[PDB]
Amino acid sequence: IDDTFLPVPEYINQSVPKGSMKFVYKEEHPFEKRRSEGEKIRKKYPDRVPVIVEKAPKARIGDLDKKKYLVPSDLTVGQFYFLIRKRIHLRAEDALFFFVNNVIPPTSATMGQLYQEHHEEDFFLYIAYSDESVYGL
Ligand SMILES: [Cl-]
Repeated sequence: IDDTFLPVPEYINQSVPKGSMKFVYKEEHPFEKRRSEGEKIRKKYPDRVPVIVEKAPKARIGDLDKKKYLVPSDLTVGQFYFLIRKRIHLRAEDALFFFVNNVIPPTSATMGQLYQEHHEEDFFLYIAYSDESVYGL
């Protein structure tokens, strides 16, 4: 963009609050250890994306046993909703919301698309989940 204008998307890859979200996994694993494992795992399973899934702050919902997932890039957000919903025995009337950088990702996006836009410097994609549709509420 030197003869044309480069636009900025709306509410897509923004992270206005909290910046990069706070995660217990980051506090418990130092950065260089995470980055080293992220690089190696992207080379070993290039068709899969490493995802960290943790409960959002103030969320009222069952905790997740395993937080480290290796997800096929072609998998959509909706299928990931389906998978996480089963692992915590969510009832039919229980809601489930994902947040990536304090933003709800489109249900029709693939995990590879989210990875490319939101992966952090350790080569991991971080997803928080909640029973509420607003992060931290
Ligand atoms: Cl990808």
